[PDB]
Amino acid sequence: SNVVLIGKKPVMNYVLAALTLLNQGVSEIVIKARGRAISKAVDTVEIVRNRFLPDKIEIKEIRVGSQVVTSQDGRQSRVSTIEIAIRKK
Amino acid sequence: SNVVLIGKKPVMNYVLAALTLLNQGVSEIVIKARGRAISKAVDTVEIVRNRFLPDKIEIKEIRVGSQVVTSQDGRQSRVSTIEIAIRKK
Repeated sequence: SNVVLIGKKPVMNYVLAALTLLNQGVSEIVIKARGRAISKAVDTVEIVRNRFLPDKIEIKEIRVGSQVVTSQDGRQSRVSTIEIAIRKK
Repeated sequence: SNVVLIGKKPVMNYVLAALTLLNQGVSEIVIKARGRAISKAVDTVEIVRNRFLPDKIEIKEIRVGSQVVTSQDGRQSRVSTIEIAIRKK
């Protein structure tokens, strides 16, 4: 996989899921999120690179975008998305 | 000024400020946010380019980081940071 999808749980869950992949071979992982979760996704990246693997992880690419969404009543809208690819320095 | 700082006000506020600079002449503007605002920052950029300024705006750069916050009781904590640079293509 190599992808950590940010959801509703507390940050820790995701930084751990992230560290697990890294500290398990995979040298590049991607943190993905949408809507308000975008902040946690960034938090996750920072916590990982700063509090657990200082100077051992770099950000390869960040990508933001928009995803179309359809509600129960059929109306459309968009939610922002983010994709942060990080790897072992 | 060229910088649009995301605060607690509704998105449209910042989108308007951003579109102003762009329509007002400025070639490249920078949207900044910290913590929970990060989402809104990405939202502001997406709403500004897609929708409003069709195929004319490009994301030149996205920077992510952390900043310390001593605040009260000097316990100190860290907050996530995001910076998005966009310009007319």
